Amino acid sequence: DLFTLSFSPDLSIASEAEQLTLQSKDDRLILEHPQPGLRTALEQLKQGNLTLAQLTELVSEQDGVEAGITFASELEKLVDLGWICHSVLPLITAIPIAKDYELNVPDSSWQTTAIALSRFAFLHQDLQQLVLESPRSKSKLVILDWRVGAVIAKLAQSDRGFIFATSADSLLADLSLELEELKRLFALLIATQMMDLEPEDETITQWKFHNLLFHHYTRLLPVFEHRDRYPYVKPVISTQAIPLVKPDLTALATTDMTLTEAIETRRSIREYSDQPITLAQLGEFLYRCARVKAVYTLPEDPMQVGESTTRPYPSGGALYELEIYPLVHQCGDLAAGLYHYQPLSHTLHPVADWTPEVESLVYDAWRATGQQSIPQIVLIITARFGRLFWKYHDIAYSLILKHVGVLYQTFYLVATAMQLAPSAIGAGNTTKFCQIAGLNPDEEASVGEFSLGAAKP
Amino acid sequence: MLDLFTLSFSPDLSIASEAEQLTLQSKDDRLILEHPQPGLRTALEQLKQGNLTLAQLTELVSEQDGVEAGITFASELEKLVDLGWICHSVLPLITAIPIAKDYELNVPDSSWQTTAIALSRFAFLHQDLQQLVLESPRSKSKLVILDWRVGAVIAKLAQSDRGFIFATSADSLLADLSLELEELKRLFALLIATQMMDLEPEDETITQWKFHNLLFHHYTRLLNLPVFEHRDRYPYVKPVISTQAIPLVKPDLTALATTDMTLTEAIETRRSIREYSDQPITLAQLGEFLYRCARVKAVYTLPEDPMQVGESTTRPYPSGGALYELEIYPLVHQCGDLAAGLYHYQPLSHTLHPVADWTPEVESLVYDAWRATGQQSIPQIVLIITARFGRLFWKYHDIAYSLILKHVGVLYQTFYLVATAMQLAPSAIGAGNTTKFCQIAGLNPDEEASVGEFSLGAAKPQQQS
Ligand SMILES: Cc1cc2nc3c(=O)[nH]c(=O)nc-3n(C[C@H](O)[C@H](O)[C@H](O)COP(=O)(O)O)c2cc1C
Ligand SMILES: Cc1cc2nc3c(=O)[nH]c(=O)nc-3n(C[C@H](O)[C@H](O)[C@H](O)COP(=O)(O)O)c2cc1C
Repeated sequence: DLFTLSFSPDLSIASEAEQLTLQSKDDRLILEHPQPGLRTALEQLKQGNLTLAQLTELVSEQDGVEAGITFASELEKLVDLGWICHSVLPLITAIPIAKDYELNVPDSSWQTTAIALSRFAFLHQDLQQLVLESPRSKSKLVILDWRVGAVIAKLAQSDRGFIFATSADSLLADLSLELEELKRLFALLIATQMMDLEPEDETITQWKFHNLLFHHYTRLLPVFEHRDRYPYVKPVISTQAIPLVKPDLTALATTDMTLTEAIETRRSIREYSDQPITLAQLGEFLYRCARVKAVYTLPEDPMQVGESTTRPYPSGGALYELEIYPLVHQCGDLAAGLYHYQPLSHTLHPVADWTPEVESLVYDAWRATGQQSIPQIVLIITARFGRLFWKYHDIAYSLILKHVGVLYQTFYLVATAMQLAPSAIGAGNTTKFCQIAGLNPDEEASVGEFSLGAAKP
Repeated sequence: MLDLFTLSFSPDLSIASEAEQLTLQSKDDRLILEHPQPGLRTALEQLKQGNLTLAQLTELVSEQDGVEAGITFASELEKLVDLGWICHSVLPLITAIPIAKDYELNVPDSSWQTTAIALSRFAFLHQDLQQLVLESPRSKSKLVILDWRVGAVIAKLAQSDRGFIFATSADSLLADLSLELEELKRLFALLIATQMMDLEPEDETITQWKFHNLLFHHYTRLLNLPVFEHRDRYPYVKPVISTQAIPLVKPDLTALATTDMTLTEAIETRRSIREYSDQPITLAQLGEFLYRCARVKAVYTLPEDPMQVGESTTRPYPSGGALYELEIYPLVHQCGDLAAGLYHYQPLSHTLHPVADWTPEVESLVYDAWRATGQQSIPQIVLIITARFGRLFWKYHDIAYSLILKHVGVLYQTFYLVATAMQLAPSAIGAGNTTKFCQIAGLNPDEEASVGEFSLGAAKPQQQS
């Protein structure tokens, strides 16, 4: 009914003696002794030349009408699972990217109604194809003919109200497209949620493109090839090393504030004592929150991770990709500047001294925290992306941000148990930070911030 | 270079013309010219129109104010290029618009024509206002596509193999589309100068990034106060979903303040536990757990917020802007005094509310959690965390969703530590299908959606000595 059907590229088709197996990651379909007409039709689906009506004829022609009716019936189950692509050749191919899949071809009325390309639709290069995608679609459209890119260019260039009945004459003149191809193309674009039929929205207005795209893509064995580039702790930045104090955790296991007290007492504190936080306090704080407790090689892993660490917080895949850079404006036995915390040696390493660039990071934290007392220490959290990205496809960055939160709450509770003044910070300029430190922004970048000062009695 | 392209003022720039002064104005910078001479004024007007070259603009100034004034004009104009005030165009094809200060366009060496190149994987086309725009998180420019023939060129570039060499492949582009070789060379020079092309066709530590991750990172890691206009639509707690309400137990927190596990013990003992006891977690345990982690402790109106937030709550975890946009849906496969199904936790009344009973759809959410935690024991309870986006999006521009995800983490660690103090079996779950969940519950995915998951069962006691 209107499109050429074909199998998803994600689908694999193991053909053998006696059996035919159709296979995705999720689902498996075995056909034992499939009849010639059905086999012929399954081959033409792999080619992609044909309509449902034509595929049904192939089955019936050899296996009879009941077999063909069964085939069409059972084939729409596979459409639901996202196994069937719909194409308008030679222009475009819709590929499902989700289960529970459906294409409602719209009413003829669309031709006289004002429409527009969705503000969430975008074109980009996927592998060796141009693809049209949207966080609002269950499909990605592979652009086969460059003349489709010309059509989208004109749609985006049009005014708010593009009406196909009055504006299609331009598209058909300059580009050598027939009216029936162009009508089928628009029907697919509407069916795959790339078009707006109401130019107005209601609770979709509130979303920004980059947020909805990220949410969509993250809410659906690999080898650690670059293990030597992204080791379990970062290679030392500076030859200067300031050793930090180590508290007696066995003593604290019985002496420390209770978990219930820590949770119920926890506040964000932005006003500080005149006496800055001490180096001894910073040292105890970091040991309790972020140290390397052990180093182990997992004896089995086929992913070839090599060495990994255990730390005082949980972390997706283990791996522990975050680093901590204490930016010191005021501290006990510490000159002002940017440091890097080294969690295995339990040491600080100077990264940069107090310049105008480093001061503006402290100003941003101060401004972000309501201008309610000059920061003493700001902990800038960074992520070494290569430590995690190899393992996680689309969810790596969403894991990282949940790790920042995991760390924030750990900082909050330990700070509360030490009578320090904690506050998370929502924003920060990563390009400014990457420039101050030595960092390639693609390799490592700030993803979180946390202010820490001495609290008043 | 300013000679290879035609010049215009950024659309973000505004030009207040008055009897004796001329003011050029962005959000950041302000330039006042007192008694500017006719030739300079004429040239500044044509920059606002666009479509003239540096050479032509210099002629306009010189024609009326003399050659020295024109030389001065061209010299001083490259200061404005640095501030992001000047667009560079290859008419009638494309116009590069700066989106950042400290702006520079290094037109590449002729060598690019014989070198293998490719469109950046981070370059993307989308509809901005009434134009098609090419953008990248790796660029300081956005290119407005003026001619559809540029979209055809990009379509072919993306369709090409790893190694597209202009010297050997440009013949196709020039044949089918009516473009001249000099237009096409200028276009490619601009695309290279604005970071839309790769000259090392292989990358190094940029390969590892997926488009949606790099875009989100760049936009979230970069004025009058906003108003909470839809406060009534997004109140401090969600309106009750079901009439059935199962009340939950409330522990003595004053007693726990002294009797509970220490914070150090909780942190040092915390483990992810995926294997469970035969006895499922009880309703009394679930109730104590949620009270300690996620209840509304107080309701207050802030007496002088100008943002008109109205009522807000305090809870056992911190939250960006306060506001507390998250909800918790306990999905119960096995529990003490609770039939299997999906519930919603109500943090002010401290009650559970049935959302959906045990269907094949609800079972597949439990299967996904089981599969995600290694298939190491059937889940007992899975806590699905959701976000009511309108509670937060009004206040935060580009960072709202990154705050939400940090809140999920904040909650995960709170769940982990309390579970550890209660001797329960906790584990965070990295992924989950929001569409499937939104369908099972009653939810519009644009209004509210799952953003986190956490499994919780009864732990074994067990030994090792
Ligand atoms: C954000 C986040 C997501 C996680 N996702 C999963 C998951 O999908 N599956 C799983 O088995 N464990 C998950 N975990 C638990 C980690 O795998 C665990 O912290 C680590 O592998 C081992 O540390 P632990 O045993 O000290 O918790 C997650 C943890 C965090 C912080
Ligand atoms: C992810 C996150 C980001 C935050 N960002 C900021 C911030 O930018 N500025 C600020 O003053 N407080 C920030 N906070 C602290 C909250 O404002 C605070 O938790 C809440 O306003 C008051 O609750 P509390 O005093 O119990 O923490 C943040 C908290 C979290 C969890």
